[PDB]
Amino acid sequence: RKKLKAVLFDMDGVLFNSMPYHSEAWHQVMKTHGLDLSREEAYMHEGRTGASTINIVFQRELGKEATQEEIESIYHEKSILFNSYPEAERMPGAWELLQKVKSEGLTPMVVTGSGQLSLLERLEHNFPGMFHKELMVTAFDVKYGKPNPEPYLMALKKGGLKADEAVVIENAPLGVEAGHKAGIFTIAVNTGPLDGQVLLDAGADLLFPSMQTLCDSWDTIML
Amino acid sequence: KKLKAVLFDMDGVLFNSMPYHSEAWHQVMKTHGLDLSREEAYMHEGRTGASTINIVFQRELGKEATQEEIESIYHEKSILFNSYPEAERMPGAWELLQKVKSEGLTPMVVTGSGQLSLLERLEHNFPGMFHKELMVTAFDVKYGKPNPEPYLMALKKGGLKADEAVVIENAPLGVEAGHKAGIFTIAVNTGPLDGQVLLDAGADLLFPSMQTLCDSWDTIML
Amino acid sequence: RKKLKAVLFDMDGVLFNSMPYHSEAWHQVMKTHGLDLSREEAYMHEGRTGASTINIVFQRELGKEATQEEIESIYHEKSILFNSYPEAERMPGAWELLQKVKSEGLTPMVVTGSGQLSLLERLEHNFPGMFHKELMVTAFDVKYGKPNPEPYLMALKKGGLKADEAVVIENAPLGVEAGHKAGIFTIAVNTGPLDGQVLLDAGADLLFPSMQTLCDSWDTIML
Amino acid sequence: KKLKAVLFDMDGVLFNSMPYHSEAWHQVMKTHGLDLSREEAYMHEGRTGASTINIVFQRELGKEATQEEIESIYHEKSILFNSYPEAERMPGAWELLQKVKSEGLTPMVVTGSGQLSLLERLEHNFPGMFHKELMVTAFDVKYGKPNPEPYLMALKKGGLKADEAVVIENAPLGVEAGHKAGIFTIAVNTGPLDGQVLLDAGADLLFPSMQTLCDSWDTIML
Ligand SMILES: [Ca+2]
Ligand SMILES: [Ca+2]
Ligand SMILES: [Ca+2]
Ligand SMILES: [Ca+2]
Ligand SMILES: [Ca+2]
Ligand SMILES: [Ca+2]
Ligand SMILES: [Ca+2]
Ligand SMILES: [Ca+2]
Ligand SMILES: [Ca+2]
Ligand SMILES: [Ca+2]
Ligand SMILES: [Ca+2]
Ligand SMILES: [Ca+2]
Ligand SMILES: [Ca+2]
Ligand SMILES: [Ca+2]
Ligand SMILES: [Mg+2]
Ligand SMILES: [Mg+2]
Repeated sequence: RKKLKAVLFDMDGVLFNSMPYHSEAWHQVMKTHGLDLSREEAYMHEGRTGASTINIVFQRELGKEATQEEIESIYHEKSILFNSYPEAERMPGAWELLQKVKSEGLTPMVVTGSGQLSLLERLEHNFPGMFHKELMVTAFDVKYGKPNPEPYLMALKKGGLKADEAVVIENAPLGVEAGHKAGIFTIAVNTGPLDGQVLLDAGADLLFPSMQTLCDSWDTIML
Repeated sequence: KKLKAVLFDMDGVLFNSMPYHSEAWHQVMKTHGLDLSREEAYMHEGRTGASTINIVFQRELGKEATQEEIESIYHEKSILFNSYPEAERMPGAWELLQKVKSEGLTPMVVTGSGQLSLLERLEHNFPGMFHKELMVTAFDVKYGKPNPEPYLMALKKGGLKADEAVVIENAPLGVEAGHKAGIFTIAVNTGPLDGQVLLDAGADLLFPSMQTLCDSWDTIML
Repeated sequence: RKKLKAVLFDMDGVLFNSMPYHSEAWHQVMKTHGLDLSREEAYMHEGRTGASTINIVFQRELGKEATQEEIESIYHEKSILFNSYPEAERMPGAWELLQKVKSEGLTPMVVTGSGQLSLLERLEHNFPGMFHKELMVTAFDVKYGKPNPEPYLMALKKGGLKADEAVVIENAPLGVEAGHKAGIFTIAVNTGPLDGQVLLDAGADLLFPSMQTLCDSWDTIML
Repeated sequence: KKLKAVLFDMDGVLFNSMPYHSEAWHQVMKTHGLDLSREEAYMHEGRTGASTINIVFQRELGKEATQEEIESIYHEKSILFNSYPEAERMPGAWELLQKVKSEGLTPMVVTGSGQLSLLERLEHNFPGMFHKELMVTAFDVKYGKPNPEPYLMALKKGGLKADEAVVIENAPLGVEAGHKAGIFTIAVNTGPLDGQVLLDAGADLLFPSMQTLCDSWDTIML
């Protein structure tokens, strides 16, 4: 596009291959509490904040919301379990795509409702020189999280951008929904186990099978 | 069955009010230079007025509406809605309520509506059916559909567990709220959307109208 | 409707509760031949003639069509297995609905590509006085079968009817597709294990959960 | 990989001919008092001319077209199609073919088209790529897409099993034919339909264009 200034990347399943760990950790911590959240459902709910994920389960199974102390207790258990796995590595193609974006004079940004500190603290070491602190959105900015467009709208505000000056790179239907409802052109990369139809149904303007094929295709789609 | 209660949505289930709500949202947004189509208003059916306004601002302006903007637009919408000849009952709603009540079940209303003209007409339209203590309205909720909050609140007011209730809904966000509350949810497709959207939202059954639901009730509850 | 003259009923899963048997028999006969057709896939393919069902499997698994002698051999094995089960009983609500249709001066018809003779020979005993021989479509009329609209168009021709003078009652997505592509108002009854969305996606104008609820609702929908 | 061959559809994959086919079908049907929209012509992409004509007759007239009707309508459609400036290559098709050939794979064409002007331009557009003995056209088939017949015939002509080939298709009925042949099928969404329809038909991968497929080929074949 001719108007493009910024590329807004989600983190889990776009920059880091972290979803096998998040899905396993959510499934196991819920099971420890006698609550049912399958690994597949964890993928379906990918994009929600920790508080929202916990509340989905509490609301359907226990008929109430979690209290804040329950949210914090369960999230801390989930985070400990996530961190017990060998640390998540970069999605293949992410670094190469970021280099391309930057070389073209575009501003990369990260937009996530993650509170998984061990990942956030590794962004610079994994993608050196790509991201600016003042141009990032994390759990420490967000009140609602995806699928609310709030995090992407916050990224636009931080960047001094209009929606038509950005592209979102997302991999999960709730994350695509947030980008789309922010009015931003959204590219889905199907890096999980779900059908690509769910990404398109959520509003993705393009769909690719992987970050590496997006990288391979980037110059063509931006022409 | 351990069925004890039937939780009815109001707009498009008890009253034929959606042609009016969709028109009024479309028109008031148009007055403010914002594009909200009648079809889109149906897609948003279920949300509170404040949430509806915010979502349009988020997409079209890249920001949340201010509290002032929400109050002003909603005030205009309510005036316009009430300028139409008052909404009539959905055919079949009263017959179904008599059936439910005759079977010893407790009718409840669950809505994020704060439309006083409709809420204060419930008793006159469905005499003896509903009680303020057994209703959830805009005045009870923080989030509203599609959050299961209002249905969970109704369960609590009724002293119910989710497996003791059935929800009757007509809109995808409403079906989603009932389903995410863990409650068996029957969709009645009383609007212009494809029924697939109601099933996709988690409806356990789909009927084309309140009258066919009424006709079919004793069979499905066997 | 004010134009309605005829109601065109499918047989399997609408008049007879025969689909648990057809699906099991197809699955088992294919397994005997070292071919994969799941019970769920048998439901997905409900509506196809025997030759078509066999060819779906041969084409995807063996890279060719079945010969006619193979089709007849395998179909006869399937029919023997189907007939080894206690004979299929009426769908609850079918007889009551047919009585209603007839009392309203509508002409009931049967439209099926089934060659399962044991069911066809039982139609009169199960629904006495409802159907006319000259106003039926079976495997012995059809060249292609559902999802081709051919069988429903043949029913219209036999009945001296225009598409707008009939209603189809179907329960399977390929059968709904045939009715819809014949230009006929089609009511789906979800009497199997599939999602109702598949019936609606195929073109059904109404969807009910069972023959008994259709029966309960018939006078309302025809007003 | 035991990959040996790449089976290309023609219209909307090798040539940008679908704006012309859809317009010509729409117009010729209109001349005969039959409603076939341009969008519907895209939905039917893949079918042989005879099948396309029959389906419209079945829905609108309640009968099959006669052989005479099929021959007359098809004759008119072919004349109209060829009255447009001849269709150009899909960007990326030639580069992809060079890549495929360089990797030792056998290109094939699989189509129910009998459009001689396009079939007889294959060699001039893609020199050295294709051979008549390794093609399937309208002149080979009894049924055509979405029956897997044409893909199965291509496998046979190439001495292939289904696990030794990849199909490149752009239309839902074409994807369906490849998938029902048991062949890995890549959809390229080069028309106006939603990509969900291509995935619903059984595509294993979806790309937005022939050029992005070309760009991505070496990565997906790793
Ligand atoms: Ca993600
Ligand atoms: Ca949503
Ligand atoms: Ca999967
Ligand atoms: Ca789309
Ligand atoms: Ca409603
Ligand atoms: Ca509609
Ligand atoms: Ca369902
Ligand atoms: Ca059937
Ligand atoms: Ca079809
Ligand atoms: Ca099921
Ligand atoms: Ca429909
Ligand atoms: Ca094509
Ligand atoms: Ca389109
Ligand atoms: Ca798939
Ligand atoms: Mg949702
Ligand atoms: Mg098909």
